[PDB]
Amino acid sequence: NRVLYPGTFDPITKGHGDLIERASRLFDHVIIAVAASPKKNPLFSLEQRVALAQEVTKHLPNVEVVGFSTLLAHFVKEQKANVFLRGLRAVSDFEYEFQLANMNRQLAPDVESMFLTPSEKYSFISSTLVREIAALGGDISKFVHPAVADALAERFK
Amino acid sequence: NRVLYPGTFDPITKGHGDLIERASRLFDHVIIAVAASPKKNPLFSLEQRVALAQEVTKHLPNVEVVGFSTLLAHFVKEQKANVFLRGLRAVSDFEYEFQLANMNRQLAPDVESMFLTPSEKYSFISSTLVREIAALGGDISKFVHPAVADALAERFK
Amino acid sequence: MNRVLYPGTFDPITKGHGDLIERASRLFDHVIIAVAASPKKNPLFSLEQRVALAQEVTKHLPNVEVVGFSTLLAHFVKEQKANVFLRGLRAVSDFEYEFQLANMNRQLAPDVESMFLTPSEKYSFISSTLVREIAALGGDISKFVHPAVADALAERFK
Ligand SMILES: Nc1ncnc2c1ncn2[C@@H]1O[C@H](COP(=O)(O)OP(=O)(O)NP(=O)(O)O)[C@@H](O)[C@H]1O
Ligand SMILES: Nc1ncnc2c1ncn2[C@@H]1O[C@H](COP(=O)(O)OP(=O)(O)NP(=O)(O)O)[C@@H](O)[C@H]1O
Ligand SMILES: Nc1ncnc2c1ncn2[C@@H]1O[C@H](COP(=O)(O)OP(=O)(O)NP(=O)(O)O)[C@@H](O)[C@H]1O
Repeated sequence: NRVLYPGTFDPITKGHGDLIERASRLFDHVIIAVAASPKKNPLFSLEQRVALAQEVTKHLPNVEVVGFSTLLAHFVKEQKANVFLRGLRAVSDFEYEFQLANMNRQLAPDVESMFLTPSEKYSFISSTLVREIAALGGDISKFVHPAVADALAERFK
Repeated sequence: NRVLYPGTFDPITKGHGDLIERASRLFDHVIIAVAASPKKNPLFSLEQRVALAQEVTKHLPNVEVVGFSTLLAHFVKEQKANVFLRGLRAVSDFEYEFQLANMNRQLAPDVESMFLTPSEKYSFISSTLVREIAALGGDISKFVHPAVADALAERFK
Repeated sequence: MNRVLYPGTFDPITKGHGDLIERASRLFDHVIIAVAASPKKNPLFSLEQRVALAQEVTKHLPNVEVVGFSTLLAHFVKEQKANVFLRGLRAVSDFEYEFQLANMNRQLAPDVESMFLTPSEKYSFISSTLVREIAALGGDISKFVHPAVADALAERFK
């Protein structure tokens, strides 16, 4: 089993990292697929986001980070993954993932879509929230890895 | 009864199409009112979206297609329609249509708001999803009419 | 003893906002309307204008003040020494976003409470986004907004 965890990860947070720790324990191979997502004007470049996700995850031997800008249903076949991993924090996540799962079932029928929910300690962590707090000088050290905090710190001065 | 089905239809999809076939069977006159929707930066122009919706409903005699860029509560009067038709796919749709209907009740008190839910076969189909998949060269033929599929294909080349 | 801070974008302030302000003024000693600059929303009215509009609609309430701000809300509520946030819940969407924002503020401002009101069903559907879109198309929005705000929309789209 090779699982693919796709997202924008702008930047990667302790919310993502918890899911990755749990996936790392359940599957033989975990690939973090950082989506380019140019139409979201991500705060960080694809290169940095890949780099932060690597730094935050280097300590896990069966976890890899890779960037992509193609259709997710195509990229998963290029990585030879048979499982999608997504996280569910709230009903808006569930609805969207529910629809995307039915959709990817059409585009990539041999790929399962599976979901995890967060630990209550990380259920509320948003990348949009971390970005908006850091841009106004709020402390985001409780929601991200130190390297990411350091990155946010540098990015806004 | 003259029912008015307003939407952005960017582009019209098999989910829209299912609701229209079912409405045409239920009401004497069905108008598809295509909204300009400038705040949505539509992939297609209002003219193309009208042409597409008309092409897809060509075979239904009690169905007409019209473009409009005015307030919906004014346009429905200009069309002398007494019923709104809207679709409900998910809690997100339900919330929004619920708010829009109490709002249209103030602006157009003589117009009913009514809802259909999609066949499970088209429940997951989103216009936004169709657009984002076509933009990355994923096959979207199962979610749209052949003319619409061609129109997406041409739109990114 | 209780100083409550109601933060929002207020673009523009609405009768839905107004009901909550009315109900809160009856409930707390001091009510502060904190209007966020919200540049990331490309607001229709300027901060200066939104503040002024929010003031005109609230002048009849003595324990209510209006102030604009563009700093972090969790810093700003401390700066106002307010001990409770007021937010409104109209629908599941508000509830999710507010639930997530309250847990986040609990981390940034642990001694500030987050509390919620739900709208009277007569203002349940009123949105600033809705009022703006209707006015921009010349609809009558007088039932959703105070006369000063209605006038402000009409002129802004002319
Ligand atoms: N704190 C979290 N806990 C559990 N799952 C999460 C969490 N944050 C993000 N995710 C999930 O993991 C995936 C990747 O997240 P990501 O794409 O970076 O965020 P996003 O959906 O674009 N929105 P945002 O986090 O608000 O910027 C999403 O499917 C999310 O459902
Ligand atoms: N597959 C579908 N089945 C039933 N109703 C739908 C479907 N797709 C869209 N609608 C409904 O038909 C109406 C017009 O939709 P429309 O404005 O074109 O899409 P939208 O509002 O942009 N949503 P989205 O599909 O996320 O792009 C709305 O009432 C919708 O909820
Ligand atoms: N009619 C209303 N009734 C009760 N609370 C409301 C109402 N409208 C807005 N609010 C709440 O008051 C707060 C401030 O709102 P604000 O951000 O300025 O508008 P908004 O939430 O962006 N509305 P909209 O832009 O139309 O989606 C939020 O917690 C809102 O959910």
